[PDB]
Amino acid sequence: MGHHHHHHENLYFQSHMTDELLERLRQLFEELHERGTEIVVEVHINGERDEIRVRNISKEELKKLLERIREKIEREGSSEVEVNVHSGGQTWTFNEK
Repeated sequence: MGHHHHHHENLYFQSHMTDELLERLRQLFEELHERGTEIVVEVHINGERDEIRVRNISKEELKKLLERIREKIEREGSSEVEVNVHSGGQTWTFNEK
């Protein structure tokens, strides 16, 4: 009968235009990737929030986290923005001053 194992496709590029503060977020994602724990990427803008629980992921997975954050700052573009990274209880809030 058989079964084809998980396929791997290559995202050749990243969002390098907005990706400035986003790469700064990937520094923390790739840093925490050493343990690869429950990394919860939480994005509060105005009155909408977006919570992403990623537990034991790859470097190609976590690039999507900031690549989702770009979409939030595109649609809103508001000063009321909070990116909030959790990892085993440890919290960091990046706000546009």
